Amino acid sequence: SALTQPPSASGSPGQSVTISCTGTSSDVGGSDSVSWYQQHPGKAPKLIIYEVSQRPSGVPNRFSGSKSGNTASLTVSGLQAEDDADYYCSSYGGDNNLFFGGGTKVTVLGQPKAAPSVTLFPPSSEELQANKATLVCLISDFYPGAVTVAWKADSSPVKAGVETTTPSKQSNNKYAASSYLSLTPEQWKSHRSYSCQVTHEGSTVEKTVAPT
Amino acid sequence: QSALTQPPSASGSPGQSVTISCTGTSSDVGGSDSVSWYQQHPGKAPKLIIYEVSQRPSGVPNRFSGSKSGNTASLTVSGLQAEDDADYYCSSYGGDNNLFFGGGTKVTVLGQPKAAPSVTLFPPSSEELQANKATLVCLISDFYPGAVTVAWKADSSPVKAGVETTTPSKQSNNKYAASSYLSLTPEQWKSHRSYSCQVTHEGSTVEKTVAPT
Ligand SMILES: CC[C@]1(c2ccccc2)CCN(c2cc(C)n(CCN3CC4(CCN(c5nccn6cncc56)CC4)NC3=O)c(=O)c2)C1
Repeated sequence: SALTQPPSASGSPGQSVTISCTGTSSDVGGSDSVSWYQQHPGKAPKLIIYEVSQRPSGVPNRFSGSKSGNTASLTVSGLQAEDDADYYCSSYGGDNNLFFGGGTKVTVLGQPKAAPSVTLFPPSSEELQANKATLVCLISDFYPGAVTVAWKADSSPVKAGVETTTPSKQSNNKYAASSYLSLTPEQWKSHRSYSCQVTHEGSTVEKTVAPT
Repeated sequence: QSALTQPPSASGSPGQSVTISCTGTSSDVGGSDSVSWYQQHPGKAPKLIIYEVSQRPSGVPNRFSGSKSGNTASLTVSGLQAEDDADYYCSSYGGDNNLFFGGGTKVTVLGQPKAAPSVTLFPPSSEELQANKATLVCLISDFYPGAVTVAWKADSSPVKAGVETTTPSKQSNNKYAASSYLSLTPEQWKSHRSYSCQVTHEGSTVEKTVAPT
């Protein structure tokens, strides 16, 4: 996305959260045109801040917007249950364009936080004999149910062939998901290693495997 | 602040067209050409697909056409593809810096192709065994529709404890994926001749088997 938002934030009821929205001098830093939008999953989004700091009618004053340089910030004071939602920012850009952030998932904690268990599996022998070298990164027992996964070939980001499942609540009431990277046997055997990077509650865990 | 009016649902078969409407008032949809449309796959960031009533941003296929008559904007999606199955929202700026949104239309692409799961069973990784853990993962991908049941075997016998299977989720190929993981101790893993994962989808079952080495 043109603007950078942290993928997630959290707080317990009554706490405050600040989520950021970083651009460049030619968009976020070039005018006072930042807006913020709130979306509960599967419902229409809602404008909650415009022109950096302005609340539309009916938006409570615990939502506030500010800006400094090329970073805009939304602060939600006194978190309430209804504040659990995804939040997007936007700014006017260059050449009559509109730039959006990628969204921050705000969780109002409903249970204790729990860091993921991460396990990275190299290609199984059966799939290698079938000309497939899919890797799986298993991520379990975490809360909140927000996680961002990145893969690396050696040290280079890998975007192609990545899929990650939507975290789902398991029998222990914590979340699990899997990310799998669809590699050919040639790709697997010819790199020094591949890594799975799991960020949760702003903490990027990394696991690495290599051919044996 | 009033919503714009969108039908909650619309549908079409692959290759077919669908037109969905967005009715506002004279001071929003009817008052200027600032009507936008957004596509959103459940659980994902949306994508603006139309701005200024009719303009597609870069990368939006020309299968998406926007128009307006009076207070009603319309989106037509031609040549429906599986990837078009999504929620579609409209918006319009009005006066007083207000931005109005429709409630969303879920467009269903009917009759999408059935697909059997690709099932890949992974034995415990070296790292986790050194950490005194022997979790197995059965990756189940590229199936459709998105219902699956999973059963595990220790040698030939059913496993009744330690199984978790994630809720199937639709991936970028518009087919579902899930993982089942069996949380064994290294002792349980080493004390059996093999472990198997059986996936059942639309009455057909696929079984994979792994063993210590
Ligand atoms: C307003 C309600 C939002 C919403 C939230 C929840 C559900 C539904 C909608 C808030 C978050 N929204 C996003 C959020 C995101 C991430 N992306 C994708 C990222 N992109 C696409 C783009 C590309 C350039 N472009 C334009 N090209 C030419 C001329 N234009 C004039 N105006 C724009 C352009 C379109 C926008 N810029 C940008 O950063 C979106 O598209 C829209 C829309």
